Amino acid sequence: LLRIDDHDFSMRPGFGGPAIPVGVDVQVESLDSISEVDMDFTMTLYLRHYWKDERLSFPSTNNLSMTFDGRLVKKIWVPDMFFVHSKRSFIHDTTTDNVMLRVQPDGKVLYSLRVTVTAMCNMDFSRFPLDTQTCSLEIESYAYTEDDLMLYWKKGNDSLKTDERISLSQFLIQEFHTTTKLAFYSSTGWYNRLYINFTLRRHIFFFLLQTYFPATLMVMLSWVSFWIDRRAVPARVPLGITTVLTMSTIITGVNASMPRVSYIKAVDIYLWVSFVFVFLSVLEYAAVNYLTTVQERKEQKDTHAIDKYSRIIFPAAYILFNLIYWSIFS
Amino acid sequence: LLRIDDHDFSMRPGFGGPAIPVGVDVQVESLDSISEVDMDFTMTLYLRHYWKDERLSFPSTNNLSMTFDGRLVKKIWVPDMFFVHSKRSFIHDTTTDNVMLRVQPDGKVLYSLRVTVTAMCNMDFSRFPLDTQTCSLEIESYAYTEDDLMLYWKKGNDSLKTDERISLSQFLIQEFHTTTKLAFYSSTGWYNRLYINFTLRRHIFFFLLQTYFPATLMVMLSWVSFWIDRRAVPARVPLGITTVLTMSTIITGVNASMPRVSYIKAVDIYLWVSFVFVFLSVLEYAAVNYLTTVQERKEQKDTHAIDKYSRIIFPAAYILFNLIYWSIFS
Amino acid sequence: LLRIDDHDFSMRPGFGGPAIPVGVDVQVESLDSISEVDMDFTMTLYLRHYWKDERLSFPSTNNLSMTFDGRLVKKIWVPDMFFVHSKRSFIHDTTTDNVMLRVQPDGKVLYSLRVTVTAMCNMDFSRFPLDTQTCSLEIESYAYTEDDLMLYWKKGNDSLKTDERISLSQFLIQEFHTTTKLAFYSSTGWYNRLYINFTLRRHIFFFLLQTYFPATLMVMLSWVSFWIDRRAVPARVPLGITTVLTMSTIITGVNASMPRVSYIKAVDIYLWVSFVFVFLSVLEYAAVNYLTTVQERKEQKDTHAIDKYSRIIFPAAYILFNLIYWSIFS
Amino acid sequence: LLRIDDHDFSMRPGFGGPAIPVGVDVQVESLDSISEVDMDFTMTLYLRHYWKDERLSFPSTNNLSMTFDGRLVKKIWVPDMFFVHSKRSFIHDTTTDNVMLRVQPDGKVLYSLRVTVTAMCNMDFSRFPLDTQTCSLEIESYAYTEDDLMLYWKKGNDSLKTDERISLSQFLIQEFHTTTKLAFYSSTGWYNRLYINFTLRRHIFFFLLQTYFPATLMVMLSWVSFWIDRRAVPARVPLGITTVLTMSTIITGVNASMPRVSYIKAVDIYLWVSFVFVFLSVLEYAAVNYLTTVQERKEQKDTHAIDKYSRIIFPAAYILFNLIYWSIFS
Amino acid sequence: LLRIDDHDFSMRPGFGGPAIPVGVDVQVESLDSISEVDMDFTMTLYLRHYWKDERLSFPSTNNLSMTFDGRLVKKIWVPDMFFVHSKRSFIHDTTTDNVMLRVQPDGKVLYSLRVTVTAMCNMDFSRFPLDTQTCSLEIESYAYTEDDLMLYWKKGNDSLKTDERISLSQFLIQEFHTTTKLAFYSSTGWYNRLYINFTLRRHIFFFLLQTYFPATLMVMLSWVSFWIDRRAVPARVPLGITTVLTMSTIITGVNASMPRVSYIKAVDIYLWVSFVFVFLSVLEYAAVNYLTTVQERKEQKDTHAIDKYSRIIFPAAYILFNLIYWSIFS
Ligand SMILES: *[C@@H]1O[C@H](CO)[C@@H](O)[C@H](O)[C@H]1NC(C)=O
Ligand SMILES: *[C@@H]1O[C@H](CO)[C@@H](O)[C@H](O)[C@H]1NC(C)=O
Ligand SMILES: *[C@@H]1O[C@H](CO)[C@@H](O)[C@H](O)[C@H]1NC(C)=O
Ligand SMILES: *[C@@H]1O[C@H](CO)[C@@H](O)[C@H](O)[C@H]1NC(C)=O
Ligand SMILES: *[C@@H]1O[C@H](CO)[C@@H](O)[C@H](O)[C@H]1NC(C)=O
Ligand SMILES: CCCCCCCC
Ligand SMILES: CCCCCCCC
Ligand SMILES: CCCCCCCC
Ligand SMILES: CCCCCCCC
Ligand SMILES: CCCCCCCC
Ligand SMILES: NCc1cc(=O)[nH]o1
Ligand SMILES: NCc1cc(=O)[nH]o1
Ligand SMILES: NCc1cc(=O)[nH]o1
Ligand SMILES: NCc1cc(=O)[nH]o1
Ligand SMILES: NCc1cc(=O)[nH]o1
Ligand SMILES: CCCCCC
Ligand SMILES: CCCCCC
Ligand SMILES: CCCCCC
Ligand SMILES: CCCCCC
Ligand SMILES: CCCCCC
Repeated sequence: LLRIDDHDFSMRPGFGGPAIPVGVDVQVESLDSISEVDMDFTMTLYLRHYWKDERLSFPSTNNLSMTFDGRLVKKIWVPDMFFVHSKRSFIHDTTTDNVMLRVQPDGKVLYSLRVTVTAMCNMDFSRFPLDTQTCSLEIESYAYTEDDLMLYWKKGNDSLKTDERISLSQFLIQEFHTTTKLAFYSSTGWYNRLYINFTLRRHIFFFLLQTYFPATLMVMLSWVSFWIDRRAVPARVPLGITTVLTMSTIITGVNASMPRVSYIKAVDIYLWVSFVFVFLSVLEYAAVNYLTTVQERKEQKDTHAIDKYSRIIFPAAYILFNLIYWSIFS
Repeated sequence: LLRIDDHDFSMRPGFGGPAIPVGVDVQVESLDSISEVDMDFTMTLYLRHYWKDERLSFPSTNNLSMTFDGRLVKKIWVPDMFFVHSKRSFIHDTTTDNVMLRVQPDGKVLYSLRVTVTAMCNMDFSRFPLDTQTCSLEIESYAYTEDDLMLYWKKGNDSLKTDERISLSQFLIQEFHTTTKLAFYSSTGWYNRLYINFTLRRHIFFFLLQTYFPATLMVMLSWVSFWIDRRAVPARVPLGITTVLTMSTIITGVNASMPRVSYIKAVDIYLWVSFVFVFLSVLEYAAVNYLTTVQERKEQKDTHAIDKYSRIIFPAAYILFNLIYWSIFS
Repeated sequence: LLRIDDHDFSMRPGFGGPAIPVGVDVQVESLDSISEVDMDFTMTLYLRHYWKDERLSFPSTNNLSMTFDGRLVKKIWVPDMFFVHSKRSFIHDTTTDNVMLRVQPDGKVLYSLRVTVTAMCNMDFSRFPLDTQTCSLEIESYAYTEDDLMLYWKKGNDSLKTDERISLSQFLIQEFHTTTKLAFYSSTGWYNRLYINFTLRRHIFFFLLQTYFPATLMVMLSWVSFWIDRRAVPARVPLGITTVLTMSTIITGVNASMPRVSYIKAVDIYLWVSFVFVFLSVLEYAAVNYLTTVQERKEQKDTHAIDKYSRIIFPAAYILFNLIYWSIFS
Repeated sequence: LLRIDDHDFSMRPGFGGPAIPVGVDVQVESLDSISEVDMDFTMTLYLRHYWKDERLSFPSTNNLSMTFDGRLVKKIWVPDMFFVHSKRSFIHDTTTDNVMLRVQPDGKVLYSLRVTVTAMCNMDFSRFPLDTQTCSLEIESYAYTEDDLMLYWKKGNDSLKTDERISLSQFLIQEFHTTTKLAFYSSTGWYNRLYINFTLRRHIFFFLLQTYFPATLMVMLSWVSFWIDRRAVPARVPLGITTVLTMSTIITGVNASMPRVSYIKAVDIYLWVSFVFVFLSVLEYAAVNYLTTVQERKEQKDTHAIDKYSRIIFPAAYILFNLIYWSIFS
Repeated sequence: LLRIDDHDFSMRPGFGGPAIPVGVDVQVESLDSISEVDMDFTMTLYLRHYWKDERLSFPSTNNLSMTFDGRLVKKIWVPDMFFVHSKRSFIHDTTTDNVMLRVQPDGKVLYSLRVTVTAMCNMDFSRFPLDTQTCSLEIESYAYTEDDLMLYWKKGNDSLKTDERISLSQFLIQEFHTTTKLAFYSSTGWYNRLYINFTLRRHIFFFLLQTYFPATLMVMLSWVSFWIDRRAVPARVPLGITTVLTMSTIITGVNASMPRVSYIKAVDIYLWVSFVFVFLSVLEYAAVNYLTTVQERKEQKDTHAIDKYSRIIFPAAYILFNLIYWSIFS
């Protein structure tokens, strides 16, 4: 039917003349996974192209598009859009190459693909786990410049669609929108680009329950030593060192759960402040015991004031620190 | 034999006319693995197709189907069914492409494949480990719409078969059934879909033995401190902090075994309630010791009632909590 | 030399007539690895085929087989045997496709391959680590039924060979033998199958040394508390709780080493019985202390009998449990 | 247009004559990851080639370069540069082979590629985590020697470009520069090589906070035992052993975080010196207790001098060690 | 130039006659990694072949070898050497197939490849970590027997070269040499083989520092209990159980670092002997306390001799065990 053998398809339509417009339509299917260590995300989507080529015109009276088996792609001219800043990608081939080709009698062509793309996304972990991340996906032509191929969205803001089943266990996805920008390369010239933007928000309940509660509980447990009688040395001494050991074990367990190795985080600040409080509580009893021993030795030849002042100083200081910490990071 | 070279197979049979019916028969072989972190399952199955094409008719007197070496698939028209919402898939090729082709003299064609499909499945972990999960697999044509290709099960409910060796170590599989639905796409039209549904149930003995028994044992061990004489401070004090440390180690060990990071679970509720009970038991002795010291100091210038009331309050409260917890989640 | 271009190889020899016998010879090279979580094993083997085809006859006077470069496989008819219940497989291609083809002047053909096959194998872990496992590998034709292709071993029991270097670090391999069975499919008919069977036995020294010795040592250490004077409360109390903590740490460490998550095992029974013994030993001293305190309070207004009876009850009970456990599982 | 079918492209231009100059231009896109265990890095870059071939000349009046669909690469002569000391590499093929081809009327050809390369890099971990690492990437022709192909940078130092988004979470990248060297092979001759060099610096805050602070805190906690009265044996004895246990747990936790298994590191020196200090502190109290017991036994038939001297010796020794350690490694 | 189309290359040179000699030259580039669990190593090397074929002769006056683009390999006869006992292998294809072809006017042909080979190697872990391992790589023809193809090293011992950058972080590589052997197969005949041998030695400092030092330190710490006064029961009792717990934690940490699961090792012997010593030290104090209590009870109605004898017995026994252990394993 088509006069494929009568023309050479190694050259774009309108070779040597003005640029050929190409439209893009995208439908996002699902998001597979997000890796924070490698800073990338995986997305599966449908890609569509629109253009006109008079060399594919065939005589017909129905004036309706006809579907071909997709094996003609290797013989006709096809746009070569590629994903920028991508690490790995492939096209599904079960049970065959997922390629759709529709040609109208007047020469309008529709081309579709189903691809999986992995792209990088820089993340900021300063406000972890309260941080908010933004990522984007870029589409650009490889060989043809702006003077030979024009790339634009088919229907503007209506060219992007999202499946209702898109969801993530640890993140909340919202605010899908599209924008365009012009890029420049030193050795080749100017190219057009297409962007797909979205915003990710992290759930806070799990991190709070797993991290902040044990530290506060351990601090309150360490606060108990201020009320036991100072004469019970074999009871006062082991409590502080056991609290230190338990805090060390908690810190060791928390670190192995989530690897970041980037910079300081608010969770580390909280944990180290709690550790410093525990250390000061441990030193306080040693100071009290030394003073009591010196006083008894001097007397030889009532509750101590240090404990009474500590019982007021420590809780107020911890409350002030909590208020400052939850006001700085909101 | 077949007049392959005398016809063009780039167009479907009955091109430009009514839709061509296609039948589907599926036999499930085995299930490989199920991942809860990525929410997907792997399945190996046999796929079969039925259709009629007069272009493949050959003269014969036996009126019986004949088998070909499968190399004719690349030359004749073949349906292009694909699996929806799939992450990765492939066709086995050992020692060759597992493709079967049978053509009857009147033009009836049988086509078979052996594929492995990985598909996503959303899971709810609110009732873990008592939760029950349901998953499904979807089959749909890619290029041809409803007006060009009709997809239906060959024998209705009898078109699905399961191997007797299908089993899972951690899950129980039951209730295989099939259903059909019609789907719509904005930019292409309507398509038919086929569904394969099954239900998964989780075994409870392992989780119970590994999680609930140690917590109850630790709570009962912490309950021992209510009977030791209050004068044995170097014996009463270390017991509570050691119980707290042991509970913390148990919680740390349990968390690393199964990662979910989705939302609150009943196991977390049980563990944190046990931790709160241990913390209250620790604080009770400190309160008793402070009251006893104050009483002795006042007297200077019998079993305490707090222990007697605690010996009754704590076990009854824990029994009530256990009854409520096992009645809410059944 | 061969008249390949003068014949059509899309049809089997003797098309439309009786079945064509095919012989199979197998030589096992090595076993790569065995996974208990996924229940599969990896094997590398040589596969050979024997059949006769008069279309490949060439005139010769030496009456000896000649070797070809293997590129003729894509042009001539080749059997399409596939491995049943396999997960993944491939053919080595370094530095080229490992294919051997030998054709005798009278038309006898030899075909060889070198493949790696991963196949599933159900395992029973009830008697772990004393369990014994059996696995098998299946070979079957895909497209041709029994009425078109007959599959049998070339020399019966002598058709299987094993390399002398086959060994496993954790398993003992023995009793290689072959057997045949006939299989049926509802939608296609009957097919022949070939089986390769072997038996695996697990080494016991490592598991014994790593698991059973620490539990017995901890039980014997907990038994020490029965001889210390009851008046040393700050020495008797911490010992039991420290033993409980050590046993909990040991149980946590053992579980992370080997994941099964299938059902109860004998190791779990042993560990939980040891834990129950430790718990009872802990409760015994609390009961003794309460009774002694009550007796002293009554007296105010010699070794206790409980310890004397426990010193006899506990070791005898543990010995009886050990005898029962090692008699049930042999 | 091009007279591809009129010439044989199995031979290089100017076959049998002088060498054909080839220019190279490289633009680095991003760095994916760096592995210290396997000592390799991953890089994604654009590769460009420049050469002249009169066989591709076509008549034109615009005197401007024209772009082809890239399918002509398989038919024309193309340089075969390969990356030396590479482990794995591939060319992206989504949605098609990322190949650009531009031919001017006079025969000048531009060829571009987009590849991902993994290359080895030896690292020195003696000064970890203060170490500084240097890596390089090598490009060399495979088949053609120096007498047949000349390789050089197109514009010298200006032939290398770097993207502004290149960054690493754990490393700082700086000082990109290029250099050339001549290599020799015994069995083939001489070849030219191209180098891309960069320097990596490691961030120190995370390692300091995670490693050095706990050790100093534990040493200072162990220093507390010098001030408690010597008569409190049940308080002095457990403190040292608990400090030893906590230090052992810290060392165990630190080792599992970062695997090197190469040689001694400064962190190990610091940790073992701290452990030795803790061990000496433990032994000091035992010596003091033995001397006090002997003195009391002799007397039967004031603060001890050992503690007074230790209170001065230990902090000064630790400060001296810290100064020496931070002066040796700067 | 070459008369490729005038000859059939499906048959080896000298078909039906004497064997055709083939030379092999190998240059090792680097070793990637060594896995002890799977018992295999990865190697990257250059492979070269030498043979003569009069069918490739071309008229020339320079009498010098000419280089071709490597695309002629698919059309001419090429040897099919394969690696025996290999698990996986591939040929690098960036930016193209790394194949070199040189043909002299008289018909001498040079063929080169760049491959990565993974091969198994049985290891003995009885003397770990003092063990020494030896591995080898095997090269053999697949289809052609000895009567059709002769395989030998081109220059004997000088046919093997090693890069100066070959190194391993955990192993020392030395003594590269080559040898040949003749192999036999029951169903095909005799074949020649080529071997590449090397020896690996393990570094001892890391294992010593990480394993043997903590055990000796813990034993010496447990030895402290022999000097404290027997009347300090709340100080003597916790020390032994805490030492046992610390030793158990150390053993748990060491095991998770290196998995072998093969047989008993010397490190396990050392650790279990240390554990037995600690257990005996724990039991000694219990025996002493029981004897002292019985003596006091008898008296009612000086240092004990057991401690005095233990202070001599234990260190001498440990020194004797150390001498025996370091003399048996040298
Ligand atoms: C389309 O969306 C873009 C980005 O979301 C926005 O800037 C623009 O105003 C929108 N256009 C209309 C017509 O609403
Ligand atoms: C077939 O099965 C479906 C779903 O299981 C059910 O709704 C339907 O009633 C069944 N049909 C018959 C005829 O039993
Ligand atoms: C061959 O082996 C099978 C299975 O091992 C056995 O049943 C059969 O008796 C053997 N045949 C002979 C002839 O020994
Ligand atoms: C170019 O850079 C190299 C290496 O960085 C340097 O040696 C050389 O001097 C530079 N050349 C010029 C002209 O600056
Ligand atoms: C070559 O090396 C082999 C093995 O290393 C050795 O046996 C042989 O003697 C050597 N030959 C010569 C001539 O040195
Ligand atoms: C159940 C979550 C508790 C979080 C407490 C946070 C205290 C700062
Ligand atoms: C052997 C399983 C014991 C489960 C106990 C559960 C108590 C709530
Ligand atoms: C060295 C192995 C000891 C195993 C002891 C088993 C006791 C039941
Ligand atoms: C917050 C980092 C503290 C580092 C202390 C280092 C002491 C040598
Ligand atoms: C720094 C290594 C110490 C090794 C001590 C070994 C004692 C047997
Ligand atoms: N992104 C387009 C392009 C062309 C090129 O040579 N490098 O990048
Ligand atoms: N699922 C069918 C289809 C066609 C298309 O363009 N997108 O999806
Ligand atoms: N195992 C043979 C076969 C054929 C088929 O259609 N399904 O299985
Ligand atoms: N690196 C070039 C080359 C050629 C060869 O045979 N070995 O290396
Ligand atoms: N290693 C050569 C060979 C040939 C065969 O059939 N099996 O092995
Ligand atoms: C940079 C914050 C460090 C806090 C140490 C207590
Ligand atoms: C949301 C449940 C929290 C329980 C804390 C004790
Ligand atoms: C089913 C066995 C449980 C044992 C608990 C002590
Ligand atoms: C080689 C340094 C060892 C240090 C041991 C304290
Ligand atoms: C086989 C050696 C065992 C050692 C147990 C102490």
